[PDB]
Amino acid sequence: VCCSARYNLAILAFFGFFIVYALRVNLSVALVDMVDSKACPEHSNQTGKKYQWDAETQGWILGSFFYGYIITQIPGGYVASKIGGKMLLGFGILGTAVLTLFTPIAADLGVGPLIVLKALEGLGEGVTFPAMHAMWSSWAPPLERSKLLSISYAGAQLGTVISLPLSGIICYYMNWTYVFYFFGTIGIFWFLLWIWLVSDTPQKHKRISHYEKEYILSSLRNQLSSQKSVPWVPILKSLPLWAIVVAHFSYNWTFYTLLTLLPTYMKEILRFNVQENGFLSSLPYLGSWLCMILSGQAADNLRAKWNFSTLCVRRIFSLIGMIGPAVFLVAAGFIGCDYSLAVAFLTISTTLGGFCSSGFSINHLDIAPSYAGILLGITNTFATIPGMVGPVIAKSLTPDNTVGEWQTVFYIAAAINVFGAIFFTLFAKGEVQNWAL
Repeated sequence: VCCSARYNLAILAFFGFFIVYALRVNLSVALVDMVDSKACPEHSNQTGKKYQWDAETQGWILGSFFYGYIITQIPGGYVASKIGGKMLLGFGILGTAVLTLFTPIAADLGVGPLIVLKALEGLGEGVTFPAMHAMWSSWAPPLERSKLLSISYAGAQLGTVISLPLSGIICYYMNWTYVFYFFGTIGIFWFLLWIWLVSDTPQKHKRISHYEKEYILSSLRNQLSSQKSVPWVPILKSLPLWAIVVAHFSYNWTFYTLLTLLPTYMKEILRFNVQENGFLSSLPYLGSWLCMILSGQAADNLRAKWNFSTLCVRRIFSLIGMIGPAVFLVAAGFIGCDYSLAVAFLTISTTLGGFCSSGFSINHLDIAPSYAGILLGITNTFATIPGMVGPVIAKSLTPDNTVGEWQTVFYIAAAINVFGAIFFTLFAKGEVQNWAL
């Protein structure tokens, strides 16, 4: 029932991730109005002051977020597994939402303060995904993980879906600064709700029913660890974890391509101006969100009714969500000058990538539930490298900017995706490892 305690936590986490991603992606679409301004046959007021920022300054402003996001992944996961994930997640999203309120001031102070503000946002926000895994490690029954971790993380996709047009509408009807204030006060209200309505374990919940707490505890009974000391050497030497690391790296490289280079491909080759309606940039994330939810529910229905193994379901959904994007990404390079088919292939790739919300993205809990925060921190410290090294690759592989070099970039993305999917399918596991007991 949606009124349950675990599902209420899942809904509140959905909204938390929604708000944090809406805060993250609102700068790229509000930066256009705060700065001071041949393959296809060229298909194709405001208040406040404008800053003179070239492309390099905007790139360093936008990309400096991940340089803090990559630092507090493993420390955040460790602290979350030690003390609990509620306060870590709440205060991370609160730091993101309260630093946003100061962005109109940090901008006017200079590029230095803006880069520092984005790095502080990254530092505070890097701890939210490991904290959410370390929270579900005590809340999600083993046969309910694909549902809850899909409803929880589906906030990011709807977060972008809502942030891209709504922030533009706010910046059109009003000043550009009113984006940050609006999303910041919304994040503050969500933090006020999160502190009140959630607890980091079912035992520490003050409203949970007795039968539900007993159900959750007896389901997670035979999977929790009794070491109380993190086995770093078995974790690092475990091949089923490096399988998730390789898969997650490959998937984040492929989606960095699909969601940063492909809209740039349609601008520099198809001349499409990807939005062209405002909502065409949100449709891919919308399909991705819907597919995330539906694939989580389908994976859990499989594991519960049809008696599929956990490993078999992880393999199936990872193979789908990592070969679909690659296959539809290779074909997107052959599209010539058809902008509509390019947007269709982008949407089909981003939609089929929602299946991975029940693939490797949950396998951190299936192989080591009591240490899922540290495992997700480890797999996210590697997976945020494609988001920051990728730009160098795209800028060094397209000096002439022809269709051939873009096809080469798409081939590299697809090869990395296929290698990641095959490596995961080969070396992944779905049962709690012996070092996690």
